[PDB]
Amino acid sequence: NLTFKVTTLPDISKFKNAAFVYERIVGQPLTYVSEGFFDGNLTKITDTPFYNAWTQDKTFVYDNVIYAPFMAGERHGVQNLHVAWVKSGDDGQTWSMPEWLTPIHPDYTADKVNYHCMSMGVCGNRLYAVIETRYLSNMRLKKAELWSRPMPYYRRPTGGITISSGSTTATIVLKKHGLKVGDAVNFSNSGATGVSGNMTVASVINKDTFTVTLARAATSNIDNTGTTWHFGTRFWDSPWEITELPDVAYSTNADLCVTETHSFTVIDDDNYTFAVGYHNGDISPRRLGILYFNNAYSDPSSFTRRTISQEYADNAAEPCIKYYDGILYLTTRGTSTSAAGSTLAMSADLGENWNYLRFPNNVHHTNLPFAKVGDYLYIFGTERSFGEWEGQELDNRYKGTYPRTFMCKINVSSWPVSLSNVQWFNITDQIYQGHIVNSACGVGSVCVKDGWLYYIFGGEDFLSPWSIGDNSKKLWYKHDGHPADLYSYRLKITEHDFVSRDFKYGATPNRTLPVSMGTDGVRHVSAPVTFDNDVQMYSLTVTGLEHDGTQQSAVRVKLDGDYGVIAKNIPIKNPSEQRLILCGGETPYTTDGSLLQLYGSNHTYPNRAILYAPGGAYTQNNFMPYLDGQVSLGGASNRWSEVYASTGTINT
Amino acid sequence: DGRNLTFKVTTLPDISKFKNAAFVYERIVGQPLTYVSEGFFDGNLTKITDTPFYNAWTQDKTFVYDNVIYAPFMAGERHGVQNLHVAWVKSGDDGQTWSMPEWLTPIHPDYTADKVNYHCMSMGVCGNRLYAVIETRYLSNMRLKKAELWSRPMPYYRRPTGGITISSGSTTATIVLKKHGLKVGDAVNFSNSGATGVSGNMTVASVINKDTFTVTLARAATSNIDNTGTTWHFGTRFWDSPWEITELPDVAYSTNADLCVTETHSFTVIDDDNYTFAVGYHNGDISPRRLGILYFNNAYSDPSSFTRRTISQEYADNAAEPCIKYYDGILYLTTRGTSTSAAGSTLAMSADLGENWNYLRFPNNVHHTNLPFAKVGDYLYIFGTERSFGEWEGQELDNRYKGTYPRTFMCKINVSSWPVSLSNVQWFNITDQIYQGHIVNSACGVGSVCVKDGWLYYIFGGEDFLSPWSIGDNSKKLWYKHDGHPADLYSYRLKITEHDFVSRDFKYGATPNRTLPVSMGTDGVRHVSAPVTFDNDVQMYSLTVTGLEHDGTQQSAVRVKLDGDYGVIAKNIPIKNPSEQRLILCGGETPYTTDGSLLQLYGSNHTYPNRAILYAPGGAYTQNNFMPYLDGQVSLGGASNRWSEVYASTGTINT
Amino acid sequence: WIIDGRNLTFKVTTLPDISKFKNAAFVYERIVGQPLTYVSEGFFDGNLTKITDTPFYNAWTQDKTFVYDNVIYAPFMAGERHGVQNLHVAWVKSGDDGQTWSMPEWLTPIHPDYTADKVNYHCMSMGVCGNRLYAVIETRYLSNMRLKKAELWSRPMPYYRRPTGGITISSGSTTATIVLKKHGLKVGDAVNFSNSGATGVSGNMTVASVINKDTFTVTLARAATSNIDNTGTTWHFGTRFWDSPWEITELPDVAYSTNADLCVTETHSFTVIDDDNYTFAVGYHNGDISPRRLGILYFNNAYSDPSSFTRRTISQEYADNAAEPCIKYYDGILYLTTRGTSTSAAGSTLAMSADLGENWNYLRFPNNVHHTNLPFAKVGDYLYIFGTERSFGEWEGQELDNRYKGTYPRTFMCKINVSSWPVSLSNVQWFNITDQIYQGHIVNSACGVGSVCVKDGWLYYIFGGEDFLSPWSIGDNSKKLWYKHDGHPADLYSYRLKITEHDFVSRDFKYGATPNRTLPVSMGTDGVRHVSAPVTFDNDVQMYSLTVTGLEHDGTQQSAVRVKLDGDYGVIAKNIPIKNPSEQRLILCGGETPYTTDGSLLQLYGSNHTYPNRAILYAPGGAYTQNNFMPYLDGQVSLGGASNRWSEVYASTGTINT
Ligand SMILES: CC(=O)N[C@H]1[C@H]([C@H](O)[C@H](O)CO)O[C@@](OC[C@@H](O)[C@@H](O)[C@@H]2O[C@](O)(C(=O)O)C[C@H](O)[C@H]2NC(C)=O)(C(=O)O)C[C@@H]1O
Ligand SMILES: CC(=O)N[C@H]1[C@H]([C@H](O)[C@H](O)CO)O[C@@](OC[C@@H](O)[C@@H](O)[C@@H]2O[C@](O)(C(=O)O)C[C@H](O)[C@H]2NC(C)=O)(C(=O)O)C[C@@H]1O
Ligand code: NA
Repeated sequence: NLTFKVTTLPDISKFKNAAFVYERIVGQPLTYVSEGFFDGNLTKITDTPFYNAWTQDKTFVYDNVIYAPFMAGERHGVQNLHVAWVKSGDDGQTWSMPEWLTPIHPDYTADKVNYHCMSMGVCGNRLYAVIETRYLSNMRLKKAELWSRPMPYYRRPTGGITISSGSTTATIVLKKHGLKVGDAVNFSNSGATGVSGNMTVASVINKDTFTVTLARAATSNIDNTGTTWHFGTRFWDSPWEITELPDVAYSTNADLCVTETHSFTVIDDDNYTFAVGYHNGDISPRRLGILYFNNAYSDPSSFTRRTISQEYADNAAEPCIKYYDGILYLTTRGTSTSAAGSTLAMSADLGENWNYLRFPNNVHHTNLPFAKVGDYLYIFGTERSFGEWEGQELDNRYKGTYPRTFMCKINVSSWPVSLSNVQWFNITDQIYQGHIVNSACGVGSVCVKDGWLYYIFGGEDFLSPWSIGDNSKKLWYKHDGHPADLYSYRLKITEHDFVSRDFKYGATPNRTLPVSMGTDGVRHVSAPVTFDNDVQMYSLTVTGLEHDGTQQSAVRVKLDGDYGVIAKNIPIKNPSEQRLILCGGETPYTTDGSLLQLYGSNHTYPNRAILYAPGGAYTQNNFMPYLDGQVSLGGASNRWSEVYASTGTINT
Repeated sequence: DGRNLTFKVTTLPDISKFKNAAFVYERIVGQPLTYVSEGFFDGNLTKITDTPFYNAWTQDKTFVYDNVIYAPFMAGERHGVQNLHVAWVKSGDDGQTWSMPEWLTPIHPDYTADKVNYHCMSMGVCGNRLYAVIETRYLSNMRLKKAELWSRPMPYYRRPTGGITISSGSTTATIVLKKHGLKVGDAVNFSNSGATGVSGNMTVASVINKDTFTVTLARAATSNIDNTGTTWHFGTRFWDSPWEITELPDVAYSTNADLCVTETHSFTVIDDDNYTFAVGYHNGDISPRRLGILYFNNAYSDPSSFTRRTISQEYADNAAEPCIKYYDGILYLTTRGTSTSAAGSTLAMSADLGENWNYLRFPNNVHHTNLPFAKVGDYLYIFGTERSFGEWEGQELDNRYKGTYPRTFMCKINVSSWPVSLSNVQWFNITDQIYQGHIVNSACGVGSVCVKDGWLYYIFGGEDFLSPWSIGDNSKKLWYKHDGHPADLYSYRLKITEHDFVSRDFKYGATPNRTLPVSMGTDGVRHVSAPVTFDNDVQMYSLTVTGLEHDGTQQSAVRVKLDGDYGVIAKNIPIKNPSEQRLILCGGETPYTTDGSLLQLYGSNHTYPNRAILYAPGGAYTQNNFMPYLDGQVSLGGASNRWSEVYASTGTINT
Repeated sequence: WIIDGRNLTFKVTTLPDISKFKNAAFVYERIVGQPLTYVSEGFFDGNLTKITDTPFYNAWTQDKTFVYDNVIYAPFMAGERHGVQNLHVAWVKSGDDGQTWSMPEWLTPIHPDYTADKVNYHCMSMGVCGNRLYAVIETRYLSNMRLKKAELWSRPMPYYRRPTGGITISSGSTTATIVLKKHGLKVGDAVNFSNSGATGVSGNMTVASVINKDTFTVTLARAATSNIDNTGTTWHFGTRFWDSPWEITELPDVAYSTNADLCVTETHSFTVIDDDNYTFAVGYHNGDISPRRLGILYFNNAYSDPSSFTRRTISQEYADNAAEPCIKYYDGILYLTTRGTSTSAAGSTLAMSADLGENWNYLRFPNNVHHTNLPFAKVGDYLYIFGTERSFGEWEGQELDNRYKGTYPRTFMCKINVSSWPVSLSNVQWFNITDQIYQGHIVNSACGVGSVCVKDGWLYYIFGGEDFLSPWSIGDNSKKLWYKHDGHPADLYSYRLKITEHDFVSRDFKYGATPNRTLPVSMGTDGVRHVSAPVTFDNDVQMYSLTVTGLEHDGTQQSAVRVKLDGDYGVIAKNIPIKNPSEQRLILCGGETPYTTDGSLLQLYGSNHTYPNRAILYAPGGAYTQNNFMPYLDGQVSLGGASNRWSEVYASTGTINT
């Protein structure tokens, strides 16, 4: 590669392996790369009409799978919002459908709050997340809870299962299991009678040992020494451990206030020591630092606030934090174009004391997620709209623009003397749509899997949400919905001593609603599906016919609600026909079955009802007029032929 | 590495073994064409629709507006207007990815009664309004019954300062908004106006001038209002605005060759502020042909007023489907040639809005394709596609009824001065498409060109080798049978200026989630987050109707509604045990009386055919008079089904 | 890239940074004594595409791929595990030279006796002969995967012709004779005609008789009234593949047996020897009973005699520890490769026969190639042969299986000159051309088990790979439900390799469309998504509300709108309310809303209602019964009650019948 300084940007697309240093704003050089300069490329990873944004700062890799958690909503607020993730099982080439991790808050309507999250990661084989409850009205933090589950994982251990005759307690040795009482697990081929299939953790003895309860007592002494068996957690069946974090909430007291929790890093995996970033950007003087948890497994409510110096917390927010080899690294977001901005900091004593390096030129509006690879920090940020990156530049909103994403690479083999000469590289450009002031661009997160690093972050497209227009309600299903979606910049960070794993995708996408063309020539959908909105269809047959050909005897339509309504719309063609016909046979004719016809108010004879039952109409129970002494049985032109009763005297 | 140089070869080499090279080759003696390797042009092809409809004919409707690229086309089933919608797909990312089709016209309201439907090859934007010539054509023979100019305000956003005034006691608010393009009745939206009563969704009440309109307040102002100094937000509501629809006199088939119109095609603006524009047209039905433009001097104030301006007969003979574009006082035009054995496509220009033309015939009888183009700097970039392989060259015969790889071509004509001749025109084969082969018709080409910033787009048709089986089991041309129709759209995106920015490109690795947006819920089930209408028969294993919305609000009333003149809920003949056939309606959760009252209607196949039985442990009641339908014929009880006792206010039966 | 290797090969001590090279290859001994070659981008003009993406366990193209009338077919099985539970034989297809691939189409239904007999279908041998599709459709036990029986299934291929002349009818006859060369049709096959120029020969018809290879008849709806001969008329013909019954023929003794000479473990691979005479071969082996047998089933004329075949085996030396032959016939020579079944015994062998499988010449691959079939095609003088290890590091001879953790198994290709048949394969050069993923949470791997086909200047190795998303069989999904979580990670890939000069401008495109074939959606002028195909949901559906419209695409509105229920009986029921259980009831309405001002109503109250289990009929226009109306029990049910007296009773006779 080669880098040189230009007075004007050249035709960048013509070149390879080149980068151009250019001062768009005088005195603020940035470097613009051509293709081939870095071995990195951008992939779009969500494409839904929700406002999908804010991976900050939650990405992680676990058991070969890359997780990109984010929030799927409709605006910069918690209206209709789920904390969610998408995942990649192919090193970031393709990404799954969004999965909601939080439900809509149970008190959404009553208390006008909903969930939110910017801090999530894995520690000691458990997922941890700071799930915040925020007000719909003003986005203030009402309270915050640490949520945890055992991660989804698989083990193939040998031995370690013992049960005494007469006991219902089975003891299971499983190193660093990370389980808690009540967690859901599964066993196969255990070689220990009664320890099989789906079970629940009954007790935890130590880091490597737990118990489960058998349905019935063992009738011999059991020890599966020598037997190789299979174990899996059941993440989706395990109750979340939910622990309120005291004083983590909005407050008008500057020393209590928390604006956001953000970022997560493990200090000691086996002892559940980790840190969560936080700041107060609501009440001066600001505070920014970490919440340090000495042992989140045994004491999930116990943490201490460890802050950075005031002059680096001023005009700052949203620390990204990562621990490596005894050193905790931190970057901040600057909150003003006209004040000193983002800072890089490190601590060798778990946040009690820091060394600081300010980035020059008031880096602002972006968090700066990063990873350490070898001797370098790879640090990324994205401006919200074109031309806002440079210090002192004004916001550029309300028109469509191409915001720049930047990366720098800082050698920390020893702590740098200064970042005055930092070289930011513009590595990709995104789109800011422009018809609302808010931008989803950036607000990202960095993770690493083997020889690839991922900066996973937001960008938009030029299709308007029409908030100003016919969609002030921000309905995602109207027109093009919201243009905020996620992208992944995947950068090579080590030698790739293997032949390519890459592929082009040429398949029919078939996970969201899996369709196969049947031998009947019709599309079959092979998953249960719930439609959250109004559905119309040309005709409906309810089949009771499953995949393997089993035909149910009872075919069912069920209605929820306080009451169910099956009704007949006013006809468009011939309103005088209006009626609902319920049929015991295949067609609405008495040769095929009994029928009940309920006529509507538009019918020629409005609101009549007629029962047709050639085989006889029967009532199992007493049959009466609703009101006493008012309703006739038969009529003057509709006399029953004869009345049959056990007594021939009418009771008056 | 050919260093962007060109070679003349006796036979085509292994083109995939080179970059930045082009090869001049005469497949047909005397008719050289140039074949490019990767890299010769900074251009690439993207497939932009993938639906089982017959999706074809962007000609000549594409446009770019407020950063979005629009590719209008027709989605139907054949070369005809059966089942067809005028539609578009759009790109919000410079042509990398494209939206679901949106239908712009409904099926014609008189489709069945009058046997006609809509059609469009002319659409564009003038003065912040969408304009289209929406044709009504006969299903039987495709003849043009009538044509209408349709317009709406474009979807757009503004952020103005000041300009809203209201006098005390008035219900009229006056809105200054430059070049608004609105008409009375158009739908708009306001936010943060700083003017009481001017807020949310409103309708244009009157238009005062090009820069000023009014809206009507729900109640009279109680003071003089002027939002001077206030910055506010404005948006049109395109989809809520009525179309203005204007019949175009004599734009229809006619046996009079001076009236007859075969097709309207292409659109270009001459003056945006004064709504002056032209639409291409030709008569290819009645000799002598006519070809030229419909010129509208002011389509805003007088949408029905236009004049015909034709090219000369010499160049109208054997021609059709003019593409027209206006730049800096000059109207440029290309034609489609209609015969392999007569002089073909012509390039022309007019400095007087079509009253006179300067002509340049392309050599070698270019035919069967329209030639859409754009001017960029001193050059016209002109594109065309053969319908099937080997048809491009003059005098070549049609090559249908087998699968082939038709070539797409581009030429680049320097018009800094008008050329002396096109005899030396260099056509570059820039991409190859597929013609499927099992029907004579081809959707290849029939395209359109538009430009956004440093990219030009040729958006056009191609097929694939999957048969529609029109000869086979699908002569009805049902799109949902087998693979439907192979016609879909493609976009060739070509760099046409310096790109002084880092790449905006990305690879698409997302789960596509716009057509039926699905998320996996915390319940472990797929949730679909949009209303959906199924236009065909649906079957399902079981159904629960929930009344449960996204935010968790649960409706008290859960509803199943049936349209039609009458609604039928019926029980098919059982496959396993026909003698059980019955429908059970239940007031509780299961069909047992411990859970609720039940009505069972037995079918004709039941062991006890055609019985009805009502189960109501809490009592069965009728609010109204309850009678036999026939008089004197129906029994109440029976000899072995006696009521225990009868209770009535009078003990005398009325005979 | 930094270094242009200029298509040269380096011998290296350890693999370098391969992604920094183009046009380069590296010979490396991961295992000492077993060199393999690793390629950078550009070394071969070949690239990988993912071609299925569904949550089923989609695997085993082996060895069924083929190209017909410009379309590439990739048949496979869509199921849930290494077994036939819930499984369909299926295919996906490409109409654009392998760039994009269709939704799966099920070719076999679930076996009609799946529940009663506990068996289901399976297939590893399929192809085209004489314009018909042929497949050996196996019936296997769910419990142990043994082969119960096997059937030869065939249909005419979907095809189109544009002939001239050839249709004759005698006056007075209802038989039309159709000349169509090598039609491949059988009696009962479904066809379609257009523009025949022969009265009565039009539209959808059925084959009535077959006269010879080039001639068949159809029956007219009425007798011709003149002598008809459409000589000089150009017309149109299509088969109707999907409307033609399958010809299904049992293959005697192709089944599990404890007799080593009858036992068939699998039928596998297909190749045509003579298209016009319907001579073809199907591979097979017995790997269940020692001594093993491996070879071909040779069908001399499958059209006239689909049940007639002979077994032709390779020598015991090369059948031992072997399975799953891939077989291909070219220019009078039949080539065969085997799968090796042990890492610690001599493995895959390449063989050729000049006499249709009676005698073979053999070449053992060195180093115990095992666990993979080796599909191939011949291009010029060379066989291009492909295989994939099941998990990383299993390829080399003697290496142990490496399961139960996620890994990146290697795919390999070699190129063997068979015009000059080698003396030995000792110096075979295997190239690692792409790497797949083995997910790791179950022992079984879908990687490989592939098939090779060719279209013009491109060769396709179409085969399996996984991804790292677990199926949770150990976890909450031991039932292997595809619709739970991410379903199964097994899906198909196509490695498309340039094999001739490409003397044309690129046909390639990037895909940037909204995928819209599975459930075709358009945004309507009503601002709602419309789905433009019939759809059947095989699982439970919930929806917020439902309107049944009777309104079709062209705007035609049905007078009768229909909801129908299958089953023995249909149930429409009211669940227990979550908000206010005391309201529980179902309201059936003749008008649009549940109020008597809009229509008659029948209200059925639930057991949780304030007044449990009542039924009330509201009929302001009068309630009528056409038929006799009676209590179900005799002498037990009252008509009216003490506080619910009818005003007056009207009957033709005033005496109650007791
Ligand atoms: C991946 C998977 O499905 N694993 C399951 C496993 C498999 O079905 C496998 O084929 C057998 O290892 O079976 C598991 O259940 C074993 C269980 O069915 C029997 O061992 C069973 O176990 C008892 O429940 C018990 O241990 O209390 C009692 C019972 O008498 C006994 N039945 C028989 C015939 O032995 C397993 O291996 O644990 C469950 C896995 O989910
Ligand atoms: C692709 C396709 O739809 N092909 C059909 C084809 C075309 O509709 C077109 O009409 C070409 O002829 O029509 C086919 O049917 C035409 C047939 O209905 C008429 O020829 C009709 O048929 C007779 O009844 C008959 O042959 O028995 C005789 C009768 O006089 C005649 N009626 C008229 C008005 O011509 C075809 O060409 O076969 C069917 C194709 O599916
Ligand atoms: Na097309």
